[PDB]
Amino acid sequence: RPGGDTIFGKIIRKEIPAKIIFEDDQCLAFHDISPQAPTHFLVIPKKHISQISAAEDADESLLGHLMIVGKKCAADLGLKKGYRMVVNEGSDGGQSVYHVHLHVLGGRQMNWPPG
Amino acid sequence: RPGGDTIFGKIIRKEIPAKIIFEDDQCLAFHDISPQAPTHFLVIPKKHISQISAAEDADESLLGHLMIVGKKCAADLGLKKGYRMVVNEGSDGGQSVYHVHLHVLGGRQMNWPPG
Ligand SMILES: OC[C@H]1O[C@@H](O)[C@H](O)[C@@H]1O
Ligand SMILES: OC[C@H]1O[C@@H](O)[C@H](O)[C@@H]1O
Repeated sequence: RPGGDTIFGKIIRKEIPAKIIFEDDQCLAFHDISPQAPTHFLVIPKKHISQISAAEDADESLLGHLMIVGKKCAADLGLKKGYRMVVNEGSDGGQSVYHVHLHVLGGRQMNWPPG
Repeated sequence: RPGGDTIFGKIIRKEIPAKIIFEDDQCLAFHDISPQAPTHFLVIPKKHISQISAAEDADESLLGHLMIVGKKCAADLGLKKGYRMVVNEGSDGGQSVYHVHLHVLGGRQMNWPPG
């Protein structure tokens, strides 16, 4: 609209406040309001891609860019002992917002299975 | 060596067998020998990147490519109700092999937290 019609679109357009960590021309990172670890933030693309299953071949760089920004923000937030990155797709994956988002969690030992 | 010096390097060079799903000029996907869901496979880059924290800006496309291949393989393996993609970094993240790898799990309801 630009930014999509989900709550993420409101965050991107600054219609509703968020604890934004970093922002560039392609994405934005902000803290998850329901953290599952001491540090839990999300990196979302400004381009609205509803689900990872709908991403096209041309979205390759953009998707890779979310992971680069994620590792940079994780280092900046002091997650030197490690972290886990997660992308949820659909019902079975637990996707709650239909705008592609990358979860980054750390600050504690992450267990296995990953859910 | 090419392909790295971890077991992944042996798989890439076909020195040890694996249940390979797909392979292109940049990556390879194969089933995880210790599945945590009905469908659990990995997509690994042929270029040896030890950890996601060490990936450079130029590895952006390659990292994005692992996710595109992942969603394509997930659809091909019949994971139409969803899945979860996971990248583990370091001790806290549970990274067991020092070669960047993307986990794709589905075929069951994935829970939250993701570990
Ligand atoms: O799945 C989207 C995520 O965004 C956050 O706003 C929620 O807590 C959820 O974890
Ligand atoms: O972390 C690397 C993964 O590769 C598989 O070989 C192991 O079971 C493990 O889950």
